[PDB]
Amino acid sequence: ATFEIVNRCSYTVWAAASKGDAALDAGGRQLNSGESWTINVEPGTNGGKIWARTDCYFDDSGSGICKTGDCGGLLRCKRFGRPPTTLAEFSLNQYGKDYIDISNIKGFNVPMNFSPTTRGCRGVRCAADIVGQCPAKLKAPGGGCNDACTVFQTSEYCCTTGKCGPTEYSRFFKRLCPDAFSYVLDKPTTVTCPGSSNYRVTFCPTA
Repeated sequence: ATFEIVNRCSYTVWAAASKGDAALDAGGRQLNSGESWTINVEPGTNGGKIWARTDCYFDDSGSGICKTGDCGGLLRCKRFGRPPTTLAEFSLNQYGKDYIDISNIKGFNVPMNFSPTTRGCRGVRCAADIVGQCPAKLKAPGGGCNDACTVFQTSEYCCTTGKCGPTEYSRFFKRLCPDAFSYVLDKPTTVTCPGSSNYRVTFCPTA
């Protein structure tokens, strides 16, 4: 499947694409404001994620650091990034279907729209000003708004026992972005699409 990744933000982001144990396509690249980056993702890919990283510095060997979403210091991500990271999540060709969502379970850094460019399903969006509204205890100095699990490391916020409820903190993400996962056991906002659909991820889809 084909994903076009478009930076509509006024600032540069460093896109990243990974399935956790391996890069998807090149795994990462710089996107200046307006740039689009087309990647191919193998059919049957399970647990793929795309995210933006902000304020990165990389040397000529692709090694460095980002203030949000850093994946162990690499331009080309093999692993998932450090929170806070708004996440586009997908599992492809799973019994004839594609499954897509946006998640705030690992916090939020950049607003995002995740839409099919082919027929037969709707997209999802989390485009509210979560960083500006972020509760004081969840603010990340680097920028971004952390999830409560990352900050506090409790069983309730992390849903370690497989039973947990919504919290003051998850309700904040949910009030601003009803279409994104706000905690591990949130009512699913997954969208089912035809197997082998193609997609566009747009950073800062509004402004």
